[PDB]
This record gives sequence, C-alpha cells and structure tokens, in this order.
Amino acid sequence: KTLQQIDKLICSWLKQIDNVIPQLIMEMTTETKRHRFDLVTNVDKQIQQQFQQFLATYFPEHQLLAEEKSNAMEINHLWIMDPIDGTANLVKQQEDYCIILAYFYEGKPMLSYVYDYPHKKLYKAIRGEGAFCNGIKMEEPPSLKLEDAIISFNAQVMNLDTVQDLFDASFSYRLVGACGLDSMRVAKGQFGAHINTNPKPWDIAAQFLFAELLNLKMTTLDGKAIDHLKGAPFIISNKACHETVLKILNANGGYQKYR
Amino acid sequence: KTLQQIDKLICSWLKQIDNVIPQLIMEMTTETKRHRFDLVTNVDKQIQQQFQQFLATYFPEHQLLAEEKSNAMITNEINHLWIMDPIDGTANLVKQQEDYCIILAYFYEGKPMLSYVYDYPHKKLYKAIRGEGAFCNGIKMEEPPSLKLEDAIISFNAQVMNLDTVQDLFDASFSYRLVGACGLDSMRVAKGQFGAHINTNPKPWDIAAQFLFAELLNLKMTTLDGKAIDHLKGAPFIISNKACHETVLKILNANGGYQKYR
Ligand SMILES: [Mg+2]
Ligand SMILES: [Mg+2]
Ligand SMILES: [Mg+2]
Ligand SMILES: [Mg+2]
Ligand SMILES: [Mg+2]
Repeated sequence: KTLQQIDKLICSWLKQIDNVIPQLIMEMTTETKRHRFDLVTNVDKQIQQQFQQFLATYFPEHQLLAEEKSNAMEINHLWIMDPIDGTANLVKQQEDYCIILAYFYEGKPMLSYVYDYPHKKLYKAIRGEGAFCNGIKMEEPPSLKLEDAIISFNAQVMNLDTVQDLFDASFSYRLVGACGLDSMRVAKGQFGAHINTNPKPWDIAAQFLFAELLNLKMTTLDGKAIDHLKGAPFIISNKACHETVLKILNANGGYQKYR
Repeated sequence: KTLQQIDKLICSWLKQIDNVIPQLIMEMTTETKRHRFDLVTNVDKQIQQQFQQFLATYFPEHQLLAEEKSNAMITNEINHLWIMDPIDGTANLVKQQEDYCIILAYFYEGKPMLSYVYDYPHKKLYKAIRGEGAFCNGIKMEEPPSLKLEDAIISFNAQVMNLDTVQDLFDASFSYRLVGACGLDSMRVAKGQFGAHINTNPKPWDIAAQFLFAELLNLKMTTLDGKAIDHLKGAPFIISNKACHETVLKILNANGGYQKYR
C-alpha cells in the first residue's frame, strides 16, 4: 500500500537534490526555447533527468510527463513534473522558483510536492494525511471575499479593461512569478486567488490535491474541471472569492487581449 | 561615536525585535487612516514607540521623523535625524504575514550615514554603513551587473498609473513582478534581481534608507524627472540599475506622462 513510504522516498530524494543544486548553479548555463523570454538551464534539465533516473531505479512501471522532455503518453502510475517552475526568476533573481511534483494513480491525485528551494520550504500533499509545510499540517484557510483578498495573475497577457476590473474588485494585486508559489500563497491563505490563463499540465499538477484537501476551488476559467493530462486556462481560489473572479473574467466579452 | 558603535547598537535593537514581533502578531489589531485601505496595526505602533524610547534612552539629542506620529518639528536644520517606517508593507503584513519590513535611516547634517531595511519575515537584515559598505546579514553586497530594461524585471504599482504607460513598461521590460513593500522591492533592485522599482508617491520614510544603498552600490535614485530627492519630503521616485534608468524615465514621461489623466 502506503503512499506514506513512497513519500519518505520522495522526501529523501529532495534532501539529495538540496545538495546537488548549488553545484548546478555553480556551472549554470542558460538557453532560450521558442523566444527570448522562454528560458531553460542545466538546473531545469538535470533535476528532471535525475528524477527520470530515480523513477527508473525504484519505480520502472511509473511514467513521467515533464516540461523538458517530449511526451506521448490511459496510464496507471503517472508522475507530472515541472523541474524548475519559475525559470525566469531563477535566472534573473536566483529566488522565487520551485520544483513541482505530483503523483497520479489511475487519474487520481495521490501525492503532490511544491518545493520552495530558495526558502527551504517544502509544501507537500498526501491523500489520507493532509497538506504540510515542512512537517506542520496546513489547515483550510479562512474565507476571503475578493474585496478583502490580494490576487495574483499575469497582467501582461490580458486586456487592460479586465485587468482594471480585477484591480477595482480586489484588496490589492501582487505577483511572485511562479505558478507553484503563487498557488501556494492561495493555499496558505495569503492570496485569495491565483490565475494562469495558459498553463501547461506541470505548471498546475500538484495543485489538485492541495486544493482538494484544503477546500479550495481549482477550475477552468469556465468553472469546469481541468484535465490533469493537458493544461487549461485555470484558477486556484479561496472558496469565498471564486465565483466572483470568474464572473469578472468572463464579463464584457472576456479576458483575452484585444479587443 | 564611530558609526560602528552606533550600528552595533541598532543591529542589536533590530535583532531583539524578533522576540517581540511574534507576540504582537498573535494579538494583531487594525485601524484605518486616510481611508478604509490605509491600514495601521498594533505592530506598526509598538515598533515605533519602542524605537523612539530606544532613541531617548541612547541618543537623547537625535530626532525621529516617522510614519505613525506627527512630524511638525524639524526643519532643514537638524543635526541628527533618524527616519523610520516602522512597518513598511503593512497591507502585506496584515494579509500575508510576509513581504513587509522595517526601514530606518540615520542622517548627520543632511548626509546619510546609516541605513537599515530589515526583511523580518525571512530574517534578512540589510544594512549600509558609510565607510564600510552595504551588507545582507553581514554578507557584503557589491554593485550589481548592468541591466538593460529589456533584460530586466521591473516592479511598480500598476493601479495608480494610466494603463497605457503601464503597458509601455511591460512591453519594454523583461517581465513584471511585485513584492508590495517599497523597501523590499528597492532591495531587489539593490541586489540586482530587479532592474528598477517605481513609487509615484512615497513619503520620506518609504525611501529613507535607500539613498545610501544607492550611493554605495552605484544605483540611480531620482525623482521621475531625473533630479535629486530631498529626504525630508517625498517625491515621485525611481531607484534603478544604471543601464535602465534613463529608459524607464523616458517611458514614464512620454505621451503626457504616467498619471491616470494626462
Ligand atoms: Mg520553461
Ligand atoms: Mg519549468
Ligand atoms: Mg502606512
Ligand atoms: Mg509603514
Ligand atoms: Mg511604507
């Protein structure tokens, strides 16, 4: 059975990773992918590869869907990985990036991991036990109406009218700049909601479980329910401000650029 | 008294407020000021009170210009001046318990001699001592690498500018992030992690420390017109890497400027 043992294994792999990264930084190399803002490093690739390796060693039946490798891909043990979510923050700030890891058994979220390596905070989620930040149990956050909550989203990728209407309806706006971590601030009850209008499946894979066990909302921007295997325009939200955010997003002909 | 003796006293009084803040947080109470979003807490108040008490107890003749008390005294002619934002980022403190800081700057006859931005939630004390340099927990900071704007993240408040100039800043910049406390957003510029941070209406206490960080680490710190800033008064302000400063100002001042109405 237990997830609990697989979790001990995963957590001991993270301890391993913690000692590997300073080396990977030491010889850091930087490339761009499709455009000058789409960055990859040796850090991103080596973490992925090392889990690909871990998985082969201890879990050869298990498959891996992940950002820095091709995928293809009805699957029984699936891991989803963003080896460095927030690569732009790694490169420019050496701060505010994370590892995102999530395990799915017959489509159902079983374990989930967001590792804030720079602050040495490991958020984890385990079906049957709960969500934890470095061992302390995380509890359902207090209700947050939109009008009292801080929100996070990319303003660059939306028309300014609906950016305005979000500004007007919320307490304030902030942005960390990594899905995993803005999402975690919603979990921790510090942001009311996080939006990403075009995530990949690895950008959001761990959030399903956190959301389930901490009583958050996680949907498409049409309220629907997200296929973990493909992305979708998504939101993670306090329960008390979810409907309101989506309503504003879909108003006046939608959030899309131009207009 | 040797600044190193004064600094020893301050770092130490900042260090001890660690023991105090947790309990003040667990009894957090909140009042409003200019309007319902202009927040102040038991935390802001007690840290200021406890500093003023410290200053009376240790440098009787010095003076405190600070956020949560009136500053009618002054004016240009005071020898020993401290300026303090007891909690900068009060909104963040209330909502997140993270990304707030304490600002202090000592000025001897107008000239900044010591500066402190204490990032309490991650326990990172930033300090700058004239003659010594700038430090983060005693790890020494040096001038950052040149950052052109299109290679740089910027930080600013997108809600108080007209959405065209906002768009223009996005467009010309690598990306946008916001921490939401001036002192911390400023420090990211100081560390070279952001190319620049803008605040279009700071008070003296939101920017008091940064003068010296900027001088010692070769940053540009100016009004949104390029001129010197008078530390007794606010101005619309920027603090920047040297390579992106002119460009950010050009963008701000174009097509009637950065105000909602141009
Ligand atoms: Mg990438
Ligand atoms: Mg990634
Ligand atoms: Mg205030
Ligand atoms: Mg303040
Ligand atoms: Mg302030």
